[PDB]
Amino acid sequence: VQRIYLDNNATTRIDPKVKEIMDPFLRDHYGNPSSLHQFGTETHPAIAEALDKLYKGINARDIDDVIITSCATESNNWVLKGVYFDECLKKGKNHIVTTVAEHPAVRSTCNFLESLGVEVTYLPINEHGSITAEQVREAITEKTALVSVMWANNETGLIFPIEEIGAICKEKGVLFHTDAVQAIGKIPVDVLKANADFLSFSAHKFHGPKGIGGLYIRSGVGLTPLFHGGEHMNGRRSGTLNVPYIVGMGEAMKLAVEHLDYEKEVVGKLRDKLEEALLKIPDVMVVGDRIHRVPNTTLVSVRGIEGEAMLWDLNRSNIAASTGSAHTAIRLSLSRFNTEAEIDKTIEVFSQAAVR
Amino acid sequence: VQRIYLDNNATTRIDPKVKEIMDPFLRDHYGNPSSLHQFGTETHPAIAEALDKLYKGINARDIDDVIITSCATESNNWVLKGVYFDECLKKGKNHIVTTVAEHPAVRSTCNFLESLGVEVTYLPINEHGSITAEQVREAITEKTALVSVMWANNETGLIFPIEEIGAICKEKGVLFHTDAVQAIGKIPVDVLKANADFLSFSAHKFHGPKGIGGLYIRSGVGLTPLFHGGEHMNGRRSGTLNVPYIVGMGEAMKLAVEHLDYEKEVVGKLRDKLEEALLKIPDVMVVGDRIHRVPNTTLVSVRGIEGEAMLWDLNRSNIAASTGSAHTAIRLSLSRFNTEAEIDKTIEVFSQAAVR
Ligand SMILES: Cc1ncc(COP(=O)(O)O)c(/C=N/[C@H](C(=O)O)C(C)(C)S)c1O
Ligand SMILES: Cc1ncc(COP(=O)(O)O)c(/C=N/[C@H](C(=O)O)C(C)(C)S)c1O
Ligand SMILES: [Cl-]
Ligand SMILES: [Cl-]
Repeated sequence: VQRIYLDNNATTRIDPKVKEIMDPFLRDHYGNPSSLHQFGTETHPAIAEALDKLYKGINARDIDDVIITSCATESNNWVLKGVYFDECLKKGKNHIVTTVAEHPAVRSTCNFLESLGVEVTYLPINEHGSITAEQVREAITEKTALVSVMWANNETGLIFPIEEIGAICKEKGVLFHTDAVQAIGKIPVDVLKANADFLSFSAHKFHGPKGIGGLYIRSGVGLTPLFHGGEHMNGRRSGTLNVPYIVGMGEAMKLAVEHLDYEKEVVGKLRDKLEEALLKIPDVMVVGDRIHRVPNTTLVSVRGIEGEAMLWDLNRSNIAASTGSAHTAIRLSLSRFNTEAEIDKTIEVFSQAAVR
Repeated sequence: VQRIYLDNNATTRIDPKVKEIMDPFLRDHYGNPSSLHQFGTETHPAIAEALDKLYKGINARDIDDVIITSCATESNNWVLKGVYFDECLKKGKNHIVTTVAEHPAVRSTCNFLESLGVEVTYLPINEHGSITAEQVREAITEKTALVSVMWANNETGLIFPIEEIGAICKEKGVLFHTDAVQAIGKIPVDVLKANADFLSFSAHKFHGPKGIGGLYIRSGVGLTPLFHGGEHMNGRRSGTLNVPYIVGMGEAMKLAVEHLDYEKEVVGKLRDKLEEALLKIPDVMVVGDRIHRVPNTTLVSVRGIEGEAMLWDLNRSNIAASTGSAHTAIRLSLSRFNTEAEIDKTIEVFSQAAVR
């Protein structure tokens, strides 16, 4: 069998250099970074270079934290539950603004915050398929604790106006969090440009293992731990370090940014080649704006064919894709690993499956 | 160089069968278990057998959860913060009882719960080096939400009276949590015998990777998520599955129990061989009871030599050990991998370092 992988917004294959760089921490360099003996101290240099690559990747500065969590889900839960006690209960600012595009755990966590009496404004998504920065302006009551807006949407591919929201946030003096999880590797990420207080990512969406992610925290800005115990990550997230994954995510991050041009030049081009052809066949439209999108994603609907049905069929010809809602549409999410071969084939296999 | 590893209460070497069983999930079986296509569905059987081994290892029953977390630290934070909203705020039972032996994150989390007005009784540790079940009895105000007692202590090796506390808890109708993290692999664990509502473990203390652990939850008993998003682990802990680690921890668990006799027969014997000799040289006593201890741990003090100083020196001769308080003492924590060779050598190297 020869399968075609087109589900990268949902997870990605660990890069071989990533797989390789981790291996020695699964073999012989197994000690606890916290221990003082040689087995501990050995791990130090490689953790440090890993972390370096992480800050380097998002343009964090030496005085900021990028804390290693066990996934973006953890990161996001930690921001929202954190600013709840720090700013909603204690500073009394009982409002958080966010969007409806936000992945479940963000929405879901907010939901639970309402259950404890938080006022949460869930910004509606427009016909262009986006949010506009001006919308965010409109919703910041000065008793607002936090704005949270995803950097790009995992369905549409659609990049939101993050740098602008950073401004609005700076100006209005409110805390800014962006879930960047579908931006890393797809387009450049600059926390500095973003006036982000808080930024989230998950390793597995840029060719690292599943089971690790990060939260960037701006220097000075504070966030009551979601994992108390305070023994690791300057006390901000206790619990023993996942050395292998950290070292991996480091490399993953590094490589992800190095391929940033290739993502735009080649992967985006492969996305347009796929999207062109598909769009040509009868009553098949792309959901949302086609202009401000991460390079690798396209979300198509075929009038009359349920998306769940299209996916089932595609699976049978060994092509892996997912569903985004619009009823439901097909989510085709490329990586640096797809070639034109696989694209051509996909267009063939799509079309034939369509008419049936 | 030929190094001797004696720090297993602080982390352990990933077993080669563990390392091996994971490898294909880092190579080619990389899909998201949640996806519906083949890349997702492939992972299913191996996750299932992994989970099987986990329940099998702690004697959980089909109707209980064993939820995959990203470490015991996560597990413990989740129990304590969970029962806080479920039983302290909502059912109004504003008391949690626990011990002073409990690892940091447990104590530390409780600490934060006091900051929100929880009444927490931190049971003192006796001269025998333990807790007595009767102590727990004494402290259960009927407005008590939870008792939390570690199964064995990570310093002394000392097993606490867990089955008895299970009784006391059942009788008094209060919620029971045991942090078992230093029991798995060292002695048999039975959640059933323990009338445990909640049980914690971390993979890396029994030859799995760091970065994964579990929380056992009894059927019916509920626990507001610490990771909202509700997409995974019957909604109880959202966030994408760390397939490799799960599959690994599975094997790790399996093997850990299979070696349970060998732990008692051989590793305990190696511990006594080491402990005997060390104890013989001038003014060196073992901290706490020597009788109800996990087989692999010994915690010695040498009057007049600081422990931190002994460790430094030992490190130089490529022997890795840690410190437990008593001022401070030496924590020597064996695994199934140590041989008599390494033990004899340790006694030599210890003694010589002592006189200096
Ligand atoms: C923007 C964004 N943020 C966080 C996540 C979750 O990553 P993780 O589950 O590994 O912590 C995701 C994962 N998204 C999956 C998807 O694209 O299908 C999910 C929405 C099912 S979690 C995401 O898209
Ligand atoms: C009983 C017990 N429970 C949980 C932990 C923490 O495991 P983890 O950091 O991997 O989540 C530990 C880890 N103990 C380390 C030790 O033995 O030195 C620690 C106390 C530094 S965290 C533990 O002993
Ligand atoms: Cl919290
Ligand atoms: Cl919570």
